[PDB]
Amino acid sequence: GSSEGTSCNSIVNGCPNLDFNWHMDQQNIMQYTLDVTSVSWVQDNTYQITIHVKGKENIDLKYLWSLKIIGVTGPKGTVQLYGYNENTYLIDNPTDFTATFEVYATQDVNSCQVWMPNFQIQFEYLQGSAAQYASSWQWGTTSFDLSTGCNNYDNQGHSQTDFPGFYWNIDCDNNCG
Ligand SMILES: [Mg+2]
Ligand code: NA
Ligand code: NA
Ligand code: NA
Ligand code: NA
Ligand code: NA
Ligand code: NA
Ligand code: NA
Repeated sequence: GSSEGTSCNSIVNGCPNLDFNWHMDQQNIMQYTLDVTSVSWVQDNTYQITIHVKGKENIDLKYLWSLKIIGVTGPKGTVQLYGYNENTYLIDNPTDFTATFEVYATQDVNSCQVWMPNFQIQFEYLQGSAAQYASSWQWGTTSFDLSTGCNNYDNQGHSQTDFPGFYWNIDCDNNCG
């Protein structure tokens, strides 16, 4: 049984034993982590998800120019979180934030579970007026995208993505099976 708005009980990291750090380390990008902390079924194949993203060290908001979720398969392909040009100020810490948005999840794992469609998070530090803080920037690459997924890894257990992929129950039907 399905009811619109139902929360999924069991959000599954689909590849928790991959090394996701290697991909950031190789690019001189500070490590970040991502977890999918909530999933609920809206209707049809649309789910509302909440992510929590944390950076290894704290980076003050003053250093940030823009931050957006990109490559989303969902009602909106781009989710703006911060940006001066975009006049959007929804997060106050680019190294400890949450975001909530909708995805269309359609690629089934099995008869009960469906994959999160993968996406990226685009960070732009030290651009525009934030460039004034270059003298104290200490965290490596300033302009980068971090990607999710379990579908792209090497033969030595390193992901070529930065964050795991996830799956959950179709329609958040928590008693499927
Ligand atoms: Mg997506
Ligand atoms: Na794994
Ligand atoms: Na529906
Ligand atoms: Na729909
Ligand atoms: Na949510
Ligand atoms: Na803000
Ligand atoms: Na099955
Ligand atoms: Na970028």
